[PDB]
Amino acid sequence: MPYVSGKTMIQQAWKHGYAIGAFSAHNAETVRAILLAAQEEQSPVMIQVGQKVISVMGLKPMKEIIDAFMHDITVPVCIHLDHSRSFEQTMQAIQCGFQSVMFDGSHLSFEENVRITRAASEVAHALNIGMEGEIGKIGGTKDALITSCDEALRFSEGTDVDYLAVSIGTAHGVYKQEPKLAFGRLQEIREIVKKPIVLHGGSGVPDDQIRQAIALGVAKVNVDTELRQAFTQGLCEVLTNDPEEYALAVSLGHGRDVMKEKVIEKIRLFGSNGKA
Amino acid sequence: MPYVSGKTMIQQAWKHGYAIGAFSAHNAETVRAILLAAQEEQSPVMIQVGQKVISVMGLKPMKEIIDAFMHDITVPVCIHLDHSRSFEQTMQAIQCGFQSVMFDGSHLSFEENVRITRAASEVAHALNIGMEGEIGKIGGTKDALITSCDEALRFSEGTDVDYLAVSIGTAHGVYKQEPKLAFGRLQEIREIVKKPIVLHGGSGVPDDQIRQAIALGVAKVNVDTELRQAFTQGLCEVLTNDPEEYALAVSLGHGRDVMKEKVIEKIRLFGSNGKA
Amino acid sequence: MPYVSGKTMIQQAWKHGYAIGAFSAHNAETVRAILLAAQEEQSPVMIQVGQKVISVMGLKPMKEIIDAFMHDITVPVCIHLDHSRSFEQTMQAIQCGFQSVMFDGSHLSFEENVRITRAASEVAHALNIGMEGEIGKIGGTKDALITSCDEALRFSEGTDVDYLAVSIGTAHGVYKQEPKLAFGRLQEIREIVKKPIVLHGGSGVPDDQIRQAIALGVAKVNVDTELRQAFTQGLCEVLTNDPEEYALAVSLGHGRDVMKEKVIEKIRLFGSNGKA
Amino acid sequence: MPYVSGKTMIQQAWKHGYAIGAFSAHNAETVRAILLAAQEEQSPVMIQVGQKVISVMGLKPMKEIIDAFMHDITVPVCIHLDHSRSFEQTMQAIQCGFQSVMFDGSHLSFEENVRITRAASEVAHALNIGMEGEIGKIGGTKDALITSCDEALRFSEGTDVDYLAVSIGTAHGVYKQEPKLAFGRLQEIREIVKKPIVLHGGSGVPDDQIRQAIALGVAKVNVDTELRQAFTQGLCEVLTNDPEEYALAVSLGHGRDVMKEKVIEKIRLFGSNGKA
Ligand SMILES: [Zn+2]
Ligand SMILES: [Zn+2]
Ligand SMILES: [Zn+2]
Ligand SMILES: [Zn+2]
Ligand SMILES: [Zn+2]
Ligand SMILES: [Zn+2]
Ligand SMILES: [Zn+2]
Ligand SMILES: [Zn+2]
Repeated sequence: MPYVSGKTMIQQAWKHGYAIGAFSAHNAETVRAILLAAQEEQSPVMIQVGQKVISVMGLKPMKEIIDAFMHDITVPVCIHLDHSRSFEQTMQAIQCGFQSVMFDGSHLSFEENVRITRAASEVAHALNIGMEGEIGKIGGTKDALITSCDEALRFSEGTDVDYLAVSIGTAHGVYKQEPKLAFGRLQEIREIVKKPIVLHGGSGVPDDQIRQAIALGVAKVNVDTELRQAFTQGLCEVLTNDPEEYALAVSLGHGRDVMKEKVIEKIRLFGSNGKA
Repeated sequence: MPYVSGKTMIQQAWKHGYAIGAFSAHNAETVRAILLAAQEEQSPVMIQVGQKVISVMGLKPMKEIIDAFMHDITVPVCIHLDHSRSFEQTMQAIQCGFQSVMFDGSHLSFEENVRITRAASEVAHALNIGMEGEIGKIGGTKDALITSCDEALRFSEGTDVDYLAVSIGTAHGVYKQEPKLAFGRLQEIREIVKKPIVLHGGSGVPDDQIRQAIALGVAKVNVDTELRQAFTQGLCEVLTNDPEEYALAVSLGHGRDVMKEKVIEKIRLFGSNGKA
Repeated sequence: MPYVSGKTMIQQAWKHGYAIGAFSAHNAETVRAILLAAQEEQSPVMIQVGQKVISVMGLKPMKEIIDAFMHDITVPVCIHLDHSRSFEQTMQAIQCGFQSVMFDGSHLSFEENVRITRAASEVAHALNIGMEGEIGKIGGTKDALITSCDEALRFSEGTDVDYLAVSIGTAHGVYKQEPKLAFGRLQEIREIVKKPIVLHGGSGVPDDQIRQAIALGVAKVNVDTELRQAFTQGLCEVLTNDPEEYALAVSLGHGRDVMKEKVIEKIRLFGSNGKA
Repeated sequence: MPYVSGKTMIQQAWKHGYAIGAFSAHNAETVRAILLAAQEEQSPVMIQVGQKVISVMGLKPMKEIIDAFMHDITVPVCIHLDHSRSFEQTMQAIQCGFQSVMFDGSHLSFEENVRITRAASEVAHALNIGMEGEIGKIGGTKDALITSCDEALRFSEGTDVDYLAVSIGTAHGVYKQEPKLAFGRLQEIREIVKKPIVLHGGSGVPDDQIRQAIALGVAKVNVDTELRQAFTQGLCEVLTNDPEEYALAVSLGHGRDVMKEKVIEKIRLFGSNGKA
């Protein structure tokens, strides 16, 4: 019921200078952890369904699991398809009522990225769905080559995405060496592109930086690994202290609770607590 | 879609001398493990939703998770409420379309057990739902006091349950000492009561015995702990060999696969493989 | 979404001295007419699904049609099964989420009426569903024999229904001769039984009387025929003025609008306008 | 459940030389009439939801009403959006799971018609949905100007529609003067375009012609008015013979039955009877 468009949700966050957390879920406990956190914090949230889980559980199943856990949830929730490299898949998530989608054409040429992102964005706008795209390949944890201020402009204008993902120092996974953001590029994009920014790979970015990025117009911070670290630090404590504990409400329940904490941390860091 | 009444499903198993496995699920992977096994084995199955999971996830959520994973499932599935000690809860599961239910009044006097089991059985029959009850307190892992052949008769006649759970040597949890069934009582009940029997606490019963029990009219064997042992032997192998593995598709995916095996084992032991 | 228990809805009406209209629907337009009226009048309402429509369209279909028209409806709606003479049917409507039900055992002996009404009421209370029963056969349009004040008491106490239907001068269909209510019996029942009353066959009762009955504790007034008169006075005006008008949005659309008026009339007469 | 893609359904009809009837529904009875006919005739069918009903009942409601009446239906059904002049509306029907859609750009220039039809067709193909478009304005009941064989080719190639609607002598409504088809154009299109054809305004086309058109590659015949004529010839017989008949199961029930006949007529004429 309290499913809110992602255009609406990112825009509000932007206008009022907070970022919304995009928390990747992989199963039931994780979905619930996320929804519990947000509710306890009176915070709007995005649940992210990404390519990894999609291959395990499936698109449609995972939407339905999220739907199942929304009964006592009064705060704004938006379901987001992450890193879709397929128009069909983008079209599928729309069809089962995702409230936001991201078509990632970063591995395609400028022309082709733009052509498909636009096609998917036209559909999303038609049905009131937040639309994300990416310009600039974001890696996964050796000179340097970031995203142009101009590339961004043209991409944004050509695709009419609601929120733009740029490559700006983040990467996917447990960071080897503390990275550093191009706060400068962010400044320029803020002024040129006049659109909210998405930071991929915010797991492992120092808090200082995150809040600095949110100040330069970042309104969506994706969180995946940090949450799985926490969930796994839970499974472990229990499982390596007592391996003969067979109650999944404890072993994975403690995985959940610890991950619930991690979300609340991030909600606060992003400053959305209070904002429902 | 392929949800089949539990009256129908246990009766067929009984008539044709196999037992259906009642596999307790606690989350998504577990639900899927069960459904994968059954499908690979062309076997009808029961998914059990019991009081423990209900307190974690909820009745309605867990039914909806099962529904979500039924898209590619062609074999007969029945959803079973386990060990309900409440009429309201029994009525709730009916309302969201469980295909079987068990009201456990074993902790109530004969009169009160019968009165409520009957009330719930009247509702279940009305909407074509398999109905289970229990006479005789089944423990959880010191002289002896089993279920009377006559108690059984009166209980069965008074309640009109479809399948009867009797206390006959089983118990809930990791068995301390290899138990032994009253195959004799089973013989008498088979002849007197003329109704299928449910064996609670079949996790840890030697195979020989299980097949012997299925021969004396057991048509439903409940499996919970053994499945969680397996799922936890999975989480562990991965997690204690590599604690920095943060991919839940691996750590809990291997929990799933190992548990998928355990189900298939039991399906075969119970002899339902082939029977869709 | 805005589906409200009928125990809650009739009780509020009772406490605050208004009656809720129970409007029988037979198809889409009729369902919508009812929902449109109520919404325009900020009034809680009951949609009644009765034995006639059930035989045409079915229980489950008609609930789903009502569900389909609830998208823009913000006021309290309750779906009511009317004149069910079957436990199975009563149990079916519960299972697909009716918010009120009536088991009519008026054609059964006191003992049997009470036994089944009680059984159904136990289920309804369990799942928070308004429960209605009837004592005294209400006819369908020649000395006299109404409902006892004492019969009512015992019936009410034995069944624990939320709202009681008594035979008090009403009848089903286009009234041959202006009838007259036993306002006296109503007075006694009000004081003895301490429970809301349902008036069957309020189509064709003079307004004066209706408001008088609502004053003596009637909180539910059933409306069926008057609504079908109106809907048919619509189909006719159009169809007999222009028989070659083939647009169902006009011929049956005007059936709808005229019936929308009739509802609003009744909402006002019953005094629920404003009460959401 | 037995909802079948319209690409699949029209193609089979084409390959095997029958046409599928596209029957416009406006309410419950009409939906049911259609589904009853088809089922009695073991025939695949298309239910059409068009702009008129959409303004009365709404897209999403009408899909849900059709869903509600599909419980006992074993034959192939496809839900078709008719004469959509909006991308948003086309995208909406996809989102609630129509199995076929028609974007009508006949009132747009060649370039713009093609551009939007293509955009919608790309989405439809992505989610396995039959796609229809129109080249050549089809009127609604004075020299002559039909559809070019070449216009058709280019349109078809540019849009990749599954089935093409051409202007070929039909028109919407009660035909003033018996029209005549360009069977010749049909011949040419059959050979050039290699795609199934849709005949709009088949209500009032002599049977001879219909079967002749089906022979030249027409695989979809739209029926609306004839069905409403019949439904209204029903309402009338009853209503003008007895105006004081207030039972909607009779007055509109007889509207239904008569319309059920009309469908069966057409199913046979189109030759789909038997083909499930
Ligand atoms: Zn990313
Ligand atoms: Zn990325
Ligand atoms: Zn047990
Ligand atoms: Zn037990
Ligand atoms: Zn009545
Ligand atoms: Zn009555
Ligand atoms: Zn047309
Ligand atoms: Zn047309």
